[PDB]
This record gives sequence, structure tokens and C-alpha cells, in this order.
Amino acid sequence: ESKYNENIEGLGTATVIETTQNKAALTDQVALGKEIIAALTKARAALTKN
Amino acid sequence: ESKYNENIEGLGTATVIETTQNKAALTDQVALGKEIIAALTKARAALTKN
Repeated sequence: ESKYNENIEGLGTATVIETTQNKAALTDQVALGKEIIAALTKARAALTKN
Repeated sequence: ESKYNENIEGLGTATVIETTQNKAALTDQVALGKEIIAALTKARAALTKN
């Protein structure tokens, strides 16, 4: 949804971007999962603001 | 505050900075994390003086 977020308060959903780029950049099966860990931690972060 | 520390003595309160670079120049869990730890022990010791 564009420009429309819940209520007036600023609770924003707002999924987070990722390290590096290029969904085909890795294919190493490792060096990815670590970024998934870091990701999940960021999820904890952006979740608890709400 | 500008100067103006309680009493006079030798005392002043610490603002613990960080090495490396700006908020936009790291953007990671690993690097930022390690830096945070370093800053934490830095401030830890900085407290136990005075």
C-alpha cells in the first residue's frame, strides 16, 4: 500500500532491505544464511518499535 | 551543556564517541555490533574513573 499506513501514529510495517544485492549474486548456500540471521535480528528490531 | 559541570574539581561527564565512520558508512550487524561492544567497554572503564 502506498502512502496509506495504520491510523495517524506512524506504526509502519516497513520490511527491511538486505545486504549486498543481486538475488543471483551468491548461490553459495553459505554467506547467505548469515545475512538471513542478521535479517531476522533486524526483524526483531523493527518489530519492537511497535 | 557548555562547560558548567557540578561542583568544580576535575570532574566532567563523558560522551563516548566511535571510530570508523558515519551511521550510513557501516550498515551491518557484525561490524556495528563489534564497534558497539568496543564502545561499551570503553565507556565501562570511563565510568569507573571518577
